[PDB]
Amino acid sequence: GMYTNTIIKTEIDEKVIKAFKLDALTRSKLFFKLTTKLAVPFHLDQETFEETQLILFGSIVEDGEALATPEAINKWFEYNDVNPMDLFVWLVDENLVTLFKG
Repeated sequence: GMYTNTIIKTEIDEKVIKAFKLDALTRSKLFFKLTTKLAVPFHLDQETFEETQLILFGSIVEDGEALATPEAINKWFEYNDVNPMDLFVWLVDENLVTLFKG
């Protein structure tokens, strides 16, 4: 009860990776603290950055379901060998930055 049904997708490195999109509320909330507790300082919180990527990497799909637990987020990352930050930068531009464009 945190992700949608609409699927975004992209190509990083070699593999095509697709992930569920976040809810509207669950996007506004993250976008609110990220702008306030990370952005406008330019001190920064640490559990914030840690909380987001644990949700964004949580969206990623496997068996028609989602990689919720870190037990399967890191397992996936070891197999598919995708660079975390690009998969992080993307999921931000698609779930959060979109709110600022509209």
